[PDB]
Amino acid sequence: DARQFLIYNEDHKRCVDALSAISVQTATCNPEAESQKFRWVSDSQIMSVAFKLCLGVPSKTDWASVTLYACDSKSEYQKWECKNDTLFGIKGTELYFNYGNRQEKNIKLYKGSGLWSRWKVYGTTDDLCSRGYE
Repeated sequence: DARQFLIYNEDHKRCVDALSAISVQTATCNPEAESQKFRWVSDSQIMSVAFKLCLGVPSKTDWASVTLYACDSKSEYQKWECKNDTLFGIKGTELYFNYGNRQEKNIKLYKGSGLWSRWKVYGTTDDLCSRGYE
């Protein structure tokens, strides 16, 4: 489906990989891997295709793990937005979708806004919102 896409980090040359509802890490990009497919299901939520769950966090806290939760349009812990230059993070806060620090395999919310908090739709140079709505 045109809506489905892969979340890519240029610096690491890796894509987001959903392992389970409590584990979202990264892996060598493969457009054929369901676990690597995601899709916007609203103006602010991204759903894992393999698990039918939405990317979210336990709280809007630095280093909070980003895993999967039952999609809920009323929840703010699973709402995302695009910043500038492909910077991606939690809607309304200065915490970003991040990977690469402290040998941590799972995606984390981080205050740093460098190359590790920037992501593109795999196969393009556009931010994630280019495959969503709004």
